Amino acid sequence: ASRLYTLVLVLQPQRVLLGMKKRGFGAGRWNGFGGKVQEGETIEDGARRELQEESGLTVDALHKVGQIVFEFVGEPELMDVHVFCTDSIQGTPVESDEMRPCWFQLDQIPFKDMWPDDSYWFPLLLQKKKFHGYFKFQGQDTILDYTLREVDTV
Ligand SMILES: CC(=O)Nc1cc2ncccc2c(-c2cccc(C)c2C)n1
Repeated sequence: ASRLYTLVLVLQPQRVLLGMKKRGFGAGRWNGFGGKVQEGETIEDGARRELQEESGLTVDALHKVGQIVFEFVGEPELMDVHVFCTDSIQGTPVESDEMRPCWFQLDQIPFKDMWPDDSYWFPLLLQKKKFHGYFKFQGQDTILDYTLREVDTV
């Protein structure tokens, strides 16, 4: 009862790229770039594809940084999200009907307009730590319970 997703963070030494989602799941928040892994597709290939579709950027090197499972009470399917980061990209970010990308200085990450769990694991991401997390949500705004631990192997 878990569905595979990817999430990609473009993280450079002084800034991170986030995309304001205009519609659908996560609309109105600054998100990384991700989505469902397809049939016959590797998780990493899925991550590379989502980054291109949503941001217009071509990734070169992708690095595994975490796994987060999300539970929404009242929803049977868990999201099994494989989180990646990259500092090595081609292209310039593209604004589309679906997504408005913007660069943020690392001290100006807009956590109040991001998914609430980001506040918990972004600090780890920023310091190049790897992690496993689980967040139980009620609706899209309330974290009921969570676990988060650093790991050596994602
Ligand atoms: C920084 C960031 O994006 N954080 C972030 C936080 C999330 N929190 C809860 C559920 C999903 C989240 C997602 C997410 C992950 C993969 C696919 C999709 C559609 C979404 C909404 N991303």
